[PDB]
Amino acid sequence: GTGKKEKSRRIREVKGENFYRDSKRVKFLNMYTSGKEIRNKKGNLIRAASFQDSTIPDARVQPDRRWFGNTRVISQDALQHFRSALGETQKDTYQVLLRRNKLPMSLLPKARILDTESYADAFGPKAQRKRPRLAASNLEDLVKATNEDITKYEEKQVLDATLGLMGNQEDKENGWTSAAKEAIFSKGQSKRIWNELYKVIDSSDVVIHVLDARDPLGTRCKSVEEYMKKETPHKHLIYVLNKCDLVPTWVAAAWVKHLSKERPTLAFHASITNSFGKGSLIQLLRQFSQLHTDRKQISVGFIGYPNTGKSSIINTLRKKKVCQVAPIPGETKVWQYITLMKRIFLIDCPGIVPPSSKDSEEDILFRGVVRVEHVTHPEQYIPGVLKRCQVKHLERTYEISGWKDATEFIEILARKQGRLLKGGEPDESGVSKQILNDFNRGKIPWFVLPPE
Ligand SMILES: Nc1nc2c(ncn2[C@@H]2O[C@H](COP(=O)(O)OP(=O)(O)O)[C@@H](O)[C@H]2O)c(=O)[nH]1
Ligand SMILES: [K+]
Ligand SMILES: [Mg+2]
Repeated sequence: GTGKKEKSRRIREVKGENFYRDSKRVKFLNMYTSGKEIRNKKGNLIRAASFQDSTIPDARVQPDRRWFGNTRVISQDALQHFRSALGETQKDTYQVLLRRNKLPMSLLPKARILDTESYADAFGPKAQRKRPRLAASNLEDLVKATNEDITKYEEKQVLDATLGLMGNQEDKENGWTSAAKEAIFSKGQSKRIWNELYKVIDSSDVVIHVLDARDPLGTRCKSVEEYMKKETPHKHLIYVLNKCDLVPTWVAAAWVKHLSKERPTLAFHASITNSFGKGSLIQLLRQFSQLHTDRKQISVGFIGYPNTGKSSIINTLRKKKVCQVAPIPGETKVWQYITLMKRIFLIDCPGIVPPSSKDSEEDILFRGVVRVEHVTHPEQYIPGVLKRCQVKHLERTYEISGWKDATEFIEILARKQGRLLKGGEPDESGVSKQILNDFNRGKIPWFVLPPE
């Protein structure tokens, strides 16, 4: 074994250097076990920990006439040309600027009443305002304006009375109070989850926003996209339409065409055995990899609503079960790094549900956000299923027919499936929960029509 000696190897070709590591590699790998201070038997500190010295530098600034000069200047023509060219370039989401760090990206009347007339002048013990500021031209125009305003106001009260006066006004009239919103519908909005989301975004060079094919606009998070455009514009955002196997092919094609106007969009079907769109996604990520040639590698973040298949997409890319997947929301709790290649990293993130007042509890329940078992009255959301699914699809799925409304549908399904309580009365809550779970998990086919 003379030829395997380190002296012989050095003839053929720091501390710890061998065949598998050179000095640079050894010095880099020693970082993970560094940062510890040195103590002796006497207690004296031979050396302090790295970045932990207690010495006091003499903080000084030397005088120089160059501190006061102009640091950056540009001509008018060059500034105008730069504005035009790069401002036109930015708006395209299919365009990417190379070496964006070294670019000069930072280069990119009603009168006030108060100044002439103060609050004291307008009203109070010391007021001096005695006549209207802008008096009417004459009496007839004033009466015409009053008549027009009264007509408009009466119309407005009639319009908003059909929602408020018949609603909230009568609600408190009888003393009735609507039941408080269930805490289940507020899930996905804890500060832990949003800290995870912001960490993932801050660490991601490219962010993949995952949308469900059946309901892409419903699962799309406008607030996060607006925040990324305003605050981290150098990151790239793309659309991946997951679960395209549930909808018809033409629906997916139309949705991809509609969404590609905003930003690059790929239709995807996440599966370990037989998938769709894996090669296209790999090609796009590779393209982004060559575009960021300066960086050691690029990191890719997956964000979206819960149960959109982010972990499933990562598993499809790895062709392995490297990420936990489950239909129940809240499966992924923290971010997770996956090494797709040496140049590309993937980050798994918990699903986020941006808070919106206009999103009713029924819509959130129908987007797969919440756990169905925790809903109080699952039957009350059953009619919604009836207005999102074709009758023939339900007849094929459950092998039943002849219902007039949701109550009869639930009763017939429960009797057919034998979901009977003690005494023979059907289990309405359990069957309703099963129907909601089946709607969410894709057993019942449904989709939203794409815009014309
Ligand atoms: N039919 C279908 N189901 C999917 C697809 N992707 C994910 N799922 C299902 O959605 C459930 C939850 O998805 P998951 O990967 O955990 O989404 P995540 O929470 O965002 O990571 C799983 O039980 C999957 O079986 C898909 O492309 N097609
Ligand atoms: K999940
Ligand atoms: Mg997941």
